[PDB]
Amino acid sequence: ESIGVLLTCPMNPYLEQELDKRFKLFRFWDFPSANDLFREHSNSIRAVVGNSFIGADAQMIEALPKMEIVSSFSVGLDKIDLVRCKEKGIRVTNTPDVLTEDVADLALALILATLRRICESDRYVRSGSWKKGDFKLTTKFTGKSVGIIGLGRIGSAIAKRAEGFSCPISYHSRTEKPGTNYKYYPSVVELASNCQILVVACALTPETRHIINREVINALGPKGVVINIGRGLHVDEPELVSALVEGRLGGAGLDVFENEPNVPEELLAMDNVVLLPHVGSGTVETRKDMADLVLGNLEAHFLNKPLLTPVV
Repeated sequence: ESIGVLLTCPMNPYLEQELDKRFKLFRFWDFPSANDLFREHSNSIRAVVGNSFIGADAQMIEALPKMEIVSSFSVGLDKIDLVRCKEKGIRVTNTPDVLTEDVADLALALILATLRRICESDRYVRSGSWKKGDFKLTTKFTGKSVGIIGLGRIGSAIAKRAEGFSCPISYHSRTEKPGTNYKYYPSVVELASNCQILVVACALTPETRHIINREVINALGPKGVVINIGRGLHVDEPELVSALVEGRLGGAGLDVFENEPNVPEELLAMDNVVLLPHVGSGTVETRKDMADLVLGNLEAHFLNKPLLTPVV
């Protein structure tokens, strides 16, 4: 029913419209600052709907003492104080599985767009330069070694697609995953040294922050490409730009950045990089599935029914 729900940012028009219809919706951006909401409706909010941009941090959790559930429009939880949520009896839900296919599809697209210079080729035709001569030769994808940081649902989905291109697959992190034929590497530097396409597909934790640093980038080398579909903090972003400027890294296919929607100016002029505005899950089909899952978790919670996709 008309229960107080806080929407952190304009995630999705259909989700926002249903929240306004089923619940008592508070739009976080209708308040000049966060304290304008906290001072006026501290106890009015029983649910928070966030995403990868604004979630539920320690300050927000403590400023809303009546909060019962965090329903995230995301698979990632790096914007939610999960441990504090468990301490205060707050449920948290996300949207697993429903965006695996689209995010894996975007990783494979960035690999092809970087290796085959498709976005550069498109600018080549539309600028009229094809009348002068053939476009430069590019780099073959089929058969190239793909190393995946994180063999979860999305990482395993990327590997399945690369196998159709006859790609050797290796992976890294935690403990060796059972039931895979991919090559396990106990370190990222050894994974990067033995692959030409390095895919970030892990969760953002203090452990995985800046997991692609100067040392891993130097191990990747000028014949390698970084593919980041995870979080911008997975990569030491000033080091990635520096290595691309100096030729220590071949290219980069980047969907996420440190301070979105800001993208470093140096990357804008490079032909060996492909830059997308965080479109991993941004399809009509997936965003509808994510929206219906967030609504399904809120409904089940406030009806005292078992949640659909709980994390804690």
